[PDB]
Amino acid sequence: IAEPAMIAECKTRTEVFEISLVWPPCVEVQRCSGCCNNRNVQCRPTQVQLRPVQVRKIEIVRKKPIFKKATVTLEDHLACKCE
Amino acid sequence: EPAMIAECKTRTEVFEISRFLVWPPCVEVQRCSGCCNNRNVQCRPTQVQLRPVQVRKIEIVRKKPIFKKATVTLEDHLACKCETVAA
Repeated sequence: IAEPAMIAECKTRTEVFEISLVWPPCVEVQRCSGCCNNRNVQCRPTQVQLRPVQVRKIEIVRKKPIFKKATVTLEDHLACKCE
Repeated sequence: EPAMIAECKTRTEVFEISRFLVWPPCVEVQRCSGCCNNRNVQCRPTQVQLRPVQVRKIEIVRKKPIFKKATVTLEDHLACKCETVAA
């Protein structure tokens, strides 16, 4: 029936990041997720990256439907390591 | 091409284990994440599956460590469909 547990080996995993209405709200971005043996050892990033994304910047202000377009830079995580 | 939405489906996540070191400190389980069109349309599970797993509950005793076996029970998310929710 029950199988043994397997460590969440530490690598790049997909995460859903909501932006701070927009469209697209949230967006998919990489991030180190995972565990290290010696509990004191910690799993963190060894190379990050920047990818700016264009965003529809809707502007529903004073009875003025006047949307815009912003740019929001994302932080990806290209390759992690426990340390 | 600018930013596009994160389809609402299921992507794996790591989930920490809460008790006495308990190896594995954390397993990957599958969870429902993503977005929708309205502010009150949420990416929610449509079927979950309840899977048990074995963990070694290491307790150090007197001058020696024991390797107690134990079954935590995880919850996998198998489906997902943007749902209607006053929210």
